[PDB]
Amino acid sequence: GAKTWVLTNAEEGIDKGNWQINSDQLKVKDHAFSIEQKVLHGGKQEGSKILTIHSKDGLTITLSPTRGMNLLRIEGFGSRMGWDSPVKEVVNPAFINLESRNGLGWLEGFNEMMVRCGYEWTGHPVTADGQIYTLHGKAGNTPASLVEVEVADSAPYEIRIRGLVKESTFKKADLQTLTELRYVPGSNSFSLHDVLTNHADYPHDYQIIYHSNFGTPILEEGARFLAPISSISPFNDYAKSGLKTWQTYQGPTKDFDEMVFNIQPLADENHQTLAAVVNKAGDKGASIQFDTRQLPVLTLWKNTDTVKQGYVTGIEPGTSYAYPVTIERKQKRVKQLQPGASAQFDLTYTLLHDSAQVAAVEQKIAKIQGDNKVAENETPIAKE
Amino acid sequence: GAKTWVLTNAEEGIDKGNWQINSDQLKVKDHAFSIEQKVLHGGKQEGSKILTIHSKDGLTITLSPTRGMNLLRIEGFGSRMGWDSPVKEVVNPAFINLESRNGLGWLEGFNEMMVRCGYEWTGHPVTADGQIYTLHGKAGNTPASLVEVEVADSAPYEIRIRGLVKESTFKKADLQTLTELRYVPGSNSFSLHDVLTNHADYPHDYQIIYHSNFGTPILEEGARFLAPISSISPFNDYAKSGLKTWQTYQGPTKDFDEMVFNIQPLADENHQTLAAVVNKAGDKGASIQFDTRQLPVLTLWKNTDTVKQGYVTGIEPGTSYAYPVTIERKQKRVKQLQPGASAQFDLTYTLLHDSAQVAAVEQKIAKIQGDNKVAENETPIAKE
Amino acid sequence: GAKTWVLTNAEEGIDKGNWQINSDQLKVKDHAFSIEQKVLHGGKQEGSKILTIHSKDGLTITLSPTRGMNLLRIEGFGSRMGWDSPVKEVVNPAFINLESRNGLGWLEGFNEMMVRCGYEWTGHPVTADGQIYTLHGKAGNTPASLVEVEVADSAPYEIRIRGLVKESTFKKADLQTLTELRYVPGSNSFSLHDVLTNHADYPHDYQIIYHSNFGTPILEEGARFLAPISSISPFNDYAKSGLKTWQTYQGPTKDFDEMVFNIQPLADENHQTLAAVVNKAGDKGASIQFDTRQLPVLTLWKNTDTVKQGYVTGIEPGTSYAYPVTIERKQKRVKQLQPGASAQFDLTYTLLHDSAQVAAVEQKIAKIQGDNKVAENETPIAKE
Ligand SMILES: [Cl-]
Ligand SMILES: [Cl-]
Ligand SMILES: [Cl-]
Ligand SMILES: [Cl-]
Ligand SMILES: [Cl-]
Ligand SMILES: [Cl-]
Ligand SMILES: [Cl-]
Repeated sequence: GAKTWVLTNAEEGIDKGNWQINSDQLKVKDHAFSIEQKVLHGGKQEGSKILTIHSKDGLTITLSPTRGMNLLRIEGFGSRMGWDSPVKEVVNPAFINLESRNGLGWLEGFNEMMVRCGYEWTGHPVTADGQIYTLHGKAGNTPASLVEVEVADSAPYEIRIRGLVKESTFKKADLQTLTELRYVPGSNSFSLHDVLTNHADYPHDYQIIYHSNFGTPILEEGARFLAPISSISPFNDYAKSGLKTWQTYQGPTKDFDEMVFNIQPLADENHQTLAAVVNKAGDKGASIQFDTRQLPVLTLWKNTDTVKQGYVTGIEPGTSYAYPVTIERKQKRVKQLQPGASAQFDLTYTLLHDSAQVAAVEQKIAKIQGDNKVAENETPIAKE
Repeated sequence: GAKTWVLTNAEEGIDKGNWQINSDQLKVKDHAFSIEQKVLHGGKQEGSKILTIHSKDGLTITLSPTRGMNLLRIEGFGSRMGWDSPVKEVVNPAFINLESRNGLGWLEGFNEMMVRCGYEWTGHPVTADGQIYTLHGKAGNTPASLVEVEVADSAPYEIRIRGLVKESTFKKADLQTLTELRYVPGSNSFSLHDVLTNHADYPHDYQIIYHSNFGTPILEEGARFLAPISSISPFNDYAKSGLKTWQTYQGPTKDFDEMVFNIQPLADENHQTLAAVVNKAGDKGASIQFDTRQLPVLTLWKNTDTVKQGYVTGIEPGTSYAYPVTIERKQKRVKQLQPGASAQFDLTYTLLHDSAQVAAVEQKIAKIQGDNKVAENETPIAKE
Repeated sequence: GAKTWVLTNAEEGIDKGNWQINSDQLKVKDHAFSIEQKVLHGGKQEGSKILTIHSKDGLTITLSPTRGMNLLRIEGFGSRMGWDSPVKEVVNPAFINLESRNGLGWLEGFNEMMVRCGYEWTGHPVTADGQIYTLHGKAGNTPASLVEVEVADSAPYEIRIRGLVKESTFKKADLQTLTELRYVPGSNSFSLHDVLTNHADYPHDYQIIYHSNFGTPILEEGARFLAPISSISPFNDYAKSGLKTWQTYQGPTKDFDEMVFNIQPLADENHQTLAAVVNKAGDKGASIQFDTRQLPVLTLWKNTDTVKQGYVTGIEPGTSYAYPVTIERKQKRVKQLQPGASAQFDLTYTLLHDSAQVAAVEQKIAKIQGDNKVAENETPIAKE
């Protein structure tokens, strides 16, 4: 079957803190691994936890239960999924005021490979309904209430890490997400299987962007963005000049800031699509597979500014674009979950570590693109 | 005589954390009990403390020193005082931003049987001056600075639990409340004897509502609210339809939200009054005794919505109604405390667990009411 | 040689918590001392740290690594640098919302002898752009990321305490200050040698006020403020009446609140200046040496209100006056720090404990003032 360890359970008032298991204790001499929770200290990181899967000749996956089960970084195969933010600390949400800087205090903690920007709302901040809707919602700055590590009894010893992140407020909402990361030791991919449940007796809105962020050694001058798309448009007027070269990345560029593109992806016959970033040579990359019934739109964030400012790209499948909640409501992208109902989010991330792997991804994308022409539309779909 | 244990003393920088005493080890020979402080973990409850008096044959009383000595739950005699909020965690105030949601962040922590909504201000939020007065003030989200447990050395072994909750701000205020709960082991009642003191050299405003909340098994369709009153009026236009049936509760009702009523209570010759919620059969209930010189007004919060949304009633004696501080100042209910002066708050809460007990409460209330007519006034006293 | 202890290093995820060293363990000859870090508990002080140098027959210096290495108090020679705020706790910044009270939340934590009011911004609050610039910035409410204690192994055994306080925000800033206090056992002075560094690739504004605060036994009726100045002016209309007796303090006075004065100091042949507060008899005082190229302006805060409200004076060298950032920008005092560049802050604090030490400071100040006339300007330089 499987062994489960409950690391954190708020209903029983318990948290194991520092903890580790390893493949020697389970008596398995195949692809060695360990799973470890560490309580961090110093600065604004005081009391933050990280949980890591260390796989011999596979991926090392670091996530933070304190920060909504956000993925900090993925390393392996001479590469990584991650970037180098000026924010070096794993910031305890107790030291972040999301309302500060007119709804941009979230920037004080942003350094992750994957942040769930949701679920009660998402996107750029706005003052509306008499309140501040803060940048990218609350999931990424909510400590998990339940954290469980499961390891399969039988080969290939799949690891599942679940974390329940709650957005429970009297008179407002009771949205809770059971996040799950799955990883087979030695594999070059992992998957997320997240389930958002509306525990209230009333329907409630939700939004989510799987904000996935990649820097060197995949991002570089001449790196490319690959996706099957029916249309692409600039987020704002500043991005218009980058529309023609949407598929190619510049090297680290002073005064660039960012250019964002809103994409309507194409999917295969079973609603699966794939997006990727690959290096100039075409021998390193990262791909994200997602289901367009769950996540119908895609944001491309090209943050090719200096290495210290942040040299990174975001491939961001979502229910929404990053416009503020007022625009996402007006344009009918905000979703609704019936009382007691659940929404699933299935994503597969692959660290592409040779030319053949990049070629296969590029071939699949071409097959989905087929003879459909990419419509490059210069007019932004909204103005904030 | 009595023995005192000092669980928390910020002046000496100490906090015992996990701690317990019990009647066995104390060689107490009559009603068995234990008193336990527990440090909680998980989710937004990380570091939060609860302090519980466990009784074999009496009341089990849980309070939270992290959350201003608010009373979380009272259980005994086949019943309870409390309710089931969507907020299941004992939220550490470090994870609440009271200014968020336009001064409604307090909703993210609300699950208690008794919240002190005060003392520097209280009531619904409003932006006045250039500042946000947040929902129900700060006492309830302030960790106690001094916590002591006292047990009398001989029968009946009265237990007292004291907690100093400070609202100290340079240039603004130095209001401090020494909260105190008293419980005789085996009893069906407990009392509060709080003392607010103005430690500043200037008079300062204060407001307080003892926001006392009762759900199932007391609250149900056909449950009744009992009180001796001179007048009652709806809080807003929406409550006008419920005024004629103010004394009777509906079952859990979808789309109800809440109806609030503002009451001017009658008192006996010693300025004591009594209010209660009783079930339909009249064999379970809870009564609150309060002093109308200390708490001159009463708010009835009828939140008979769905069980998941909140099926609960508040019996809320206060110096103020729940309108914002702007309305409470305008209508002259904001009290002032002179330099060095103190204000006392004496309340007795009784868990009524048979017909005779409910009948006795109903008879005392009928005696205080006497021949005074209840004025049901249709016009709200203020508009927010 | 020298011995170093790393008490806190966020990069490695470590913090020593409770820790001590003493001069018996280090085999020191003629002067006994200890350095101790203590983790505090209770109220809003839970988890806050203090770090103290105890020197027998010298100064006892207490600072807080949790609160940006702010100096809490200095004690020795029958006197002290410090004051008695109504805020008695060492408030963990997790429990302060700087945006509360319209940007005055900082007031809930203010009790320190020296607060670094900076560095991203400083001064009184203002809502500009779209954003709240909160009172006196963020350094004083930021836990240190790296904390090091260094002690020289031979006479006179100088102690150095370094604390890295970061203001790192994606897309906004990456200002980091390596604070440093130096102290020689047995001495009546200590020094600060801080270094602010812009770790970003873009120039950034900065401001700093070294908010140094003194009460009894130095401050009293007829206490004097000494400084070599070219001009002094009041902060606002209310401070006009105190302009002529700027050098003289009143006793604790009801309804005074405060009077603030904006000074232009003179300096010596190496750009050094000296400001001091001395008692009426002139046998106790405190002086601050600073570099006028580093901190070109000086603020005198006379808060001679009651002992309970706050009987304190601030000698406040800085790059800016306490006006909001809008005024400081407009009147051209906001400094710019270039990419990779550093700014230094060298200050010497001396606890004056006899008539001749006060004599010397007043005569050293005498030499600096010379034949230059003090221009008392009745017009405030700005209106907030
Ligand atoms: Cl377990
Ligand atoms: Cl539109
Ligand atoms: Cl290859
Ligand atoms: Cl004790
Ligand atoms: Cl209305
Ligand atoms: Cl009965
Ligand atoms: Cl800015």
